[PDB]
Amino acid sequence: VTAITKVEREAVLVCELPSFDVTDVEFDLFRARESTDKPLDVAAAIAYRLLLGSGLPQKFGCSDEVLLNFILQCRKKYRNVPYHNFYHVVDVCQTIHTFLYRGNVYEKLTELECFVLLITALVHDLDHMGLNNSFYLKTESPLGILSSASGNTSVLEVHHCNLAVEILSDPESDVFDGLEGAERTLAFRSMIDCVLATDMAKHGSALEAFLASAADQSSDEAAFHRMTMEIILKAGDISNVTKPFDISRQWAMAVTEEFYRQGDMEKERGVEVLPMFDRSKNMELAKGQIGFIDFVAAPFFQKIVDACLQGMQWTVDRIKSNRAQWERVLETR
Ligand SMILES: COc1ccc(C2=NN(C3CCCCCC3)C(=O)C2(C)C)cc1OCCCCOc1ccc(-c2nnn[nH]2)cc1
Ligand SMILES: [Mg+2]
Ligand SMILES: [Zn+2]
Repeated sequence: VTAITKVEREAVLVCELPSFDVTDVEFDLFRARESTDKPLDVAAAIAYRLLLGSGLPQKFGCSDEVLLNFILQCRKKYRNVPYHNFYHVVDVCQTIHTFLYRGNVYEKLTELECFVLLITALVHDLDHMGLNNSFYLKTESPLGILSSASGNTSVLEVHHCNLAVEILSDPESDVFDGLEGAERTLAFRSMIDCVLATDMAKHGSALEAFLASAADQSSDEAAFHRMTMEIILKAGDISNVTKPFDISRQWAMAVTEEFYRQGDMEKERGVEVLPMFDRSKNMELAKGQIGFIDFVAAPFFQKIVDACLQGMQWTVDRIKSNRAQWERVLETR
């Protein structure tokens, strides 16, 4: 429940981000982290600039100070893990900004829905420990038992939602405190629906529902809006392969190390270790990126672009050039 101090706020406000354009599709968060000995302050400043530059917080009665308090309460609940840390959720926030404003998806949503999506990026992985839903269920960890007894197998996504509600229950960090009645309800419900939809076990069914709503000129409007928000948070979450090859590769190194640490702990517990979680298989980075592109990311981006989101064509183009580059790594090995 512990309030953000003036000194914590000042450490973010001093960062000027010289030579960076946080609105650009080629923005490099790894270069921003290396540019300073306070990468946590720079990351918080990127999020702050993105939210104020949208012009949205101003319109919904969220002060500069409440916005920065929210950003810093989110930052305190991320852990020192290789991939699911504060840098991932700031990356997802920046990426969604590009999808809304460079890919023109803002045209499909209200200003409130655009504001909720940028805020939801920063809560969507709160208190991730670098272990996936499967780890908690296979090991019968206490959180796994609660999820099973409770009837919801989205172990981590329900936990993230719980900590988001906690942050927003204090007016000093409630970016939605300017709303009342149906607008306040829509902000909380849409945020929660979006976080729950990031569970990759629901990937196929969430994509098929969005594609069927987009094809139907008589789809319920409220339902189309909600599904568009869910698909944009999902797109940000699997956007690593849509970036400049070097940025893409650094993300792939970070996620591989997190997977390998999970596999190490599964060996110690004596439970099943999948091949891509096992250090001993020594599986090549190139073959793993090509597989992720072919079976997950290329069909996802191509289908949503063709169905509805024409302005995001650059994502399909960049996945194509990244696949070709991984093929040159194999051809020359
Ligand atoms: C920068 O890179 C990556 C970024 C994110 C991921 C993820 N991955 N996951 C998945 C975990 C388990 C796999 C299932 C999906 C979800 C996440 O939750 C997340 C964390 C989204 C992964 C990144 O690197 C990828 C490494 C090899 C993956 O390789 C493959 C191959 C083949 C098929 C495949 N074949 N047939 N059907 N699927 C899938 C994946
Ligand atoms: Mg997640
Ligand atoms: Zn995520």
